[PDB]
Amino acid sequence: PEVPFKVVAQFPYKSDYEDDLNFEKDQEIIVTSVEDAEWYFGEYQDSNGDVIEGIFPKSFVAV
Repeated sequence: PEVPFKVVAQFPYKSDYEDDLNFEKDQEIIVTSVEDAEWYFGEYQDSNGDVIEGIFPKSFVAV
């Protein structure tokens, strides 16, 4: 799927890491890059309106 594209959190990703983008279930993200075969890089507008970005596994979302 040509970058960028849209994905939906199948499951909640949560971690202690800064580079990581964490999200809840159902969260619509925009993938602006494929890091490696297991990881994406995208973003979304959180509750408070701030953009938050970072990496997160492909298996946690569906295109």
